[PDB]
Amino acid sequence: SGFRKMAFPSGKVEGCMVQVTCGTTTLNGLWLDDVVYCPRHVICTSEDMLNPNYEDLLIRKSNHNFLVQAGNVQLRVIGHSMQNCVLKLKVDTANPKTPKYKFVRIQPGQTFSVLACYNGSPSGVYQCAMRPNFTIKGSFLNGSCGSVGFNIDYDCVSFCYMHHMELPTGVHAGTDLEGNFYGPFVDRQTAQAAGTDTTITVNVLAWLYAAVINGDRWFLNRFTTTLNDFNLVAMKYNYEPLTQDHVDILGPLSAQTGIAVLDMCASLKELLQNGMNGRTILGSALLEDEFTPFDVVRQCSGVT
Amino acid sequence: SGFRKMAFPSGKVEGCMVQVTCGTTTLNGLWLDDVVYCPRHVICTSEDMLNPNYEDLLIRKSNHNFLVQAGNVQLRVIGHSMQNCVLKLKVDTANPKTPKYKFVRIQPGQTFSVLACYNGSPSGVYQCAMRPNFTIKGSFLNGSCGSVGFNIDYDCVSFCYMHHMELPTGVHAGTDLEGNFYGPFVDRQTAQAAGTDTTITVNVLAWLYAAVINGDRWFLNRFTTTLNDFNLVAMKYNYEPLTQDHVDILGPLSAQTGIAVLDMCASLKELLQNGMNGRTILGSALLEDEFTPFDVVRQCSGVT
Ligand SMILES: *CC(=O)N1CCN(C(C)=O)CC1
Ligand SMILES: *CC(=O)N1CCN(C(C)=O)CC1
Repeated sequence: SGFRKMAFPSGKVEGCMVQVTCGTTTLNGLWLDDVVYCPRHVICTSEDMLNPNYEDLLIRKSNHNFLVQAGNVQLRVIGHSMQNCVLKLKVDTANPKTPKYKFVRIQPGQTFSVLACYNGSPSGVYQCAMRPNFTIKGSFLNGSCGSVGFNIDYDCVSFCYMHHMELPTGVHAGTDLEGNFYGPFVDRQTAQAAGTDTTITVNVLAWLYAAVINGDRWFLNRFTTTLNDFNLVAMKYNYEPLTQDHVDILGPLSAQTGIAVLDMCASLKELLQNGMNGRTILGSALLEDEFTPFDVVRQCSGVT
Repeated sequence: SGFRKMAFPSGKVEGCMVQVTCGTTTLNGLWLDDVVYCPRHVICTSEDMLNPNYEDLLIRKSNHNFLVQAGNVQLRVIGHSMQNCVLKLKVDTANPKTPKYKFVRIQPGQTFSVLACYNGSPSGVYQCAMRPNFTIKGSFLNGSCGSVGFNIDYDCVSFCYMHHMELPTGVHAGTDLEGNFYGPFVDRQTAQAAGTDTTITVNVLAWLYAAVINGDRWFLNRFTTTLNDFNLVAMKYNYEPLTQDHVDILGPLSAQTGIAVLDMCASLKELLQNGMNGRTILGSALLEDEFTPFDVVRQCSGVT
């Protein structure tokens, strides 16, 4: 019993973190096989970041300007290319600690672990979601860019996030491992506002199921609702519309608990309309939306 | 910017997790050098757990009854001993992945990471505190005992917790790595109630500092207080009494933010007396008490 915001074990990714230095800019790279992936802004001064022309900045850079250090051993860079907003540095040594891995571009509402790194050194691991506005609410200081987000399925690491940007509102933007930003963000120091932070309704319902499974049941009520009625309430409270797809995804938790998805929707509806009245659910005083249905099933069943 | 509940990277500990099986009981062991540490209740059936005599149960067990498996390779057990509530199994192979490590018995209020494991396989990592009642609020299913709690200082893992027990109230009890329970708990299936879950006042103040550092300042007020006055309010709200030691520990965060500890106490006092009025602090709707001052400094400075 007990339900906790849980990151994947980080060991497989710790073995991939390197330090990348270009001139006086140091940040993190991801070493998989004989390629090191890092944010292209490694080639910028802080001055450059106001309006960088990355293609033009990169022409002044050679293989030997990319200093790549794995712990205390330097890697030889034998090639470099820009793919969207990442650099790929070809090194002469395959990372012996390369796990089975994929690159996946996640959807908003999907959760992942972040291994926060500075100078290619892991500092900590926490769990995030891709917000509906394509920001993440991370913990990133200067030197943390090139830190990556990942899921693990048994032995395969799916890398979904590389850290690039803080918005002036203190939220985070980054790319998949093909260097494409999540959302409309750019690697430029300009006016970039996050859109509405909508709540991930399917994840809240997943977490309400988690609560029931672990004994927190005070918020169960005698009511039911419809997708259309619930969605009127979701609209009012900046919740993502609930779809039949979301209902289908909640089916297994529905089945295990014997609480119909639409009944749990009616519970959530009452929580939205009435607040928690100073009570808590799984030790939270607000509605948690960074557990996916898959996260709840994983944690509630003990998958490794 | 951003402040997140952050676990240590788990890689160094992942390399220490093994499966221990005795008869039909499987749980986790910790392999450091040529010793595997596991809960002594590995020798129990669920029936035994009502009133086990561990010394008597252990007499029926030989080295060859302790099946120890590191991934897919079996370790040869060449000796076994009971130390308090843990077994130490001597194996013929030093764990090649043994990190620099210490065994430390933490104090209530101290935080640590847990690598949740099943069958010697890591499932996830989350951050805990030793509660003032010597429980922890974990996420542990059957098969998770022998999972360990740890801090990392640069390269040295300090192991402080091994998981043993769920109380019927869904909170967790365990031992340090000398097999001594935190609090008055025993490895027996009996009536064991947790005492008062008091809030770790120094950790809440640490987290209020973290908030100010990261831009959440609405709860700062024009008031100050005294240790004695604050403690009257702490008493009323089941908060640990604040000591001069706690004030001294908050000094660096005091210094960095320029907010006197006693002024932040007065902010906390008003939060206790008035609640958050539907507002949030670092994305929480309650007062977080599982960041230590050391945790706030670590995360706010980017230590690795
Ligand atoms: C020095 C510099 O230009 N930096 C430091 C490394 N980063 C990040 C994003 O952490 C870029 C800015
Ligand atoms: C089968 C059995 O007796 N078990 C399973 C392993 N554990 C724990 C504590 O996870 C003990 C009970």
